[PDB]
Amino acid sequence: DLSRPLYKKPPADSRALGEWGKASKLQLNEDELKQQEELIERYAINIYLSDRISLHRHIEDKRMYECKSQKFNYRTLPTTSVIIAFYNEAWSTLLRTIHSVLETSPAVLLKEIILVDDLSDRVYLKTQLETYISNLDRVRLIRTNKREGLVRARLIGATFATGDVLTFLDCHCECNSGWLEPLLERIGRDETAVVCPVIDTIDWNTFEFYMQIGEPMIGGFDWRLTFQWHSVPKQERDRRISRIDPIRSPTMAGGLFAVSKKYFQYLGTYDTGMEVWGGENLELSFRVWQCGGKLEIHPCSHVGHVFPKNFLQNTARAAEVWMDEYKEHFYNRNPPARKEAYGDISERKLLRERLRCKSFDWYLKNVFPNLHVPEDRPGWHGAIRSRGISSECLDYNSPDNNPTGANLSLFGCHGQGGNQFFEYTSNKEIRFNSVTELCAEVPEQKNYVGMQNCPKDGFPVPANIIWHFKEDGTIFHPHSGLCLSAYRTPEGRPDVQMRTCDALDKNQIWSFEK
Ligand SMILES: CC(=O)N[C@@H]1[C@@H](O)[C@@H](O)[C@@H](CO)O[C@H]1O
Repeated sequence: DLSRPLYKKPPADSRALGEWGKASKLQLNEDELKQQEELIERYAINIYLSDRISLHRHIEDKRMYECKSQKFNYRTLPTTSVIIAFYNEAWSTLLRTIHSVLETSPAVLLKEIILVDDLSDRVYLKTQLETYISNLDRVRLIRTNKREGLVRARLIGATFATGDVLTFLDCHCECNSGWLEPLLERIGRDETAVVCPVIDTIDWNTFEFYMQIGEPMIGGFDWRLTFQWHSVPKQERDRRISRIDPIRSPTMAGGLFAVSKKYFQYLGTYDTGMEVWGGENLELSFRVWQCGGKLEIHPCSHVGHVFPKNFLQNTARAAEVWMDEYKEHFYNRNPPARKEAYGDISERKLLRERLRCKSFDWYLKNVFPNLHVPEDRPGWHGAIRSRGISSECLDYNSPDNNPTGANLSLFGCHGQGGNQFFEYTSNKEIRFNSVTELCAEVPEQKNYVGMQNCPKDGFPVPANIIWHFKEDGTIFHPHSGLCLSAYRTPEGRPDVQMRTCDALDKNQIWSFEK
């Protein structure tokens, strides 16, 4: 059986703590509780509990039925080097990862596990780790000489790897059965496919493995370039022939992926000119697809990750290198990004040219067509200042939940976008869209302004979200027949309201500023 792993799991034991990835809870006396809380304070993971769960536990496989009946040609699949970087990882989580890879991966395909110690200071990660891994076939340790960060530690590890395919996992993962074959099968069919497992959550407190059932969500972004999940679009459902086929993802949705080593090297690996840590996968995503490259999530490959209990320079760098004439939509909506030192991108431009990468316009149309791209027409986006109360700007401040909870109001003009950033559209909508596509609306028969999700591209614009910015500075709402007016509450607070129109009233006069 060429599916055989290098080491076999012991028989499953349903009496054993956390077997099958089920939740674990211990009965602890009061000293034991103190010990458990101490380790959570130090590790942000329930290490007390991890230490009592088998390093070799089974995870119950709940994948789509078609996944479990797939056949593979083990003689023709590519080999992989598994790369795991760590910094001060607890013993039991670090080792459960290693044993999990060793026990769930076909021996014929697992060339090596390369552990990268990114300048750990835990004493057990010096001598003791090397002694433990000296007993484990194909497991090697590489050590950095300085604190490199996840990406650069990974690069150092990849440099030592000689497998056909690099598979970057992390230091507190547990692999589902059959996780590897679907990645390697696909890359064996298309060497430019960067293929990601579905990343399931392992509970840091209970160690329950929560498997995503059926169709995963996939990766993209909003116009602040913050990562956002979205559902598989109709175009992608229709392109794919089976529901267990790989799914195209506009951006990477986690840190776990398999890529042909030669192909990763050809693309330039990660962007080394990044100085700050974090957010590096946006730049990588754009580069793979524009330089093409496919980025996929594979529904039959599941890896669990213990999620424990900024990087704007990197995000801006991705925009400067890749986004061409669309970067300004980002800067308009995340103004602090304009102030960030994204670094010298001369070498990156040359790499893009050498690789003959396609445009960001191409990316948007072909990779992320649904997504809405703002216009930000000159003179029609920014802050909207009141003529009547000259210190005040239109301002929408909703709770973090309930993005459409509040009413449009006034607040001191600060020039920083966000709650004061708007876009007047060619479809005559006033969009409040630094975060999501929200459209200013007057509900039927009312005289206040709220927000609601904008219509999808190409679909009817409701009558009650149409605004006419008159030549005279009036913001007229033709459906209500009223005009937007500044006023003060009886208590003195500036506010807005819909009033009968009067172009001689300076409280109904407004202007865009940027
Ligand atoms: C830049 C920005 O969004 N600032 C918002 C402001 O516009 C206003 O909504 C206020 C309400 O408390 O919060 C702010 O600091």
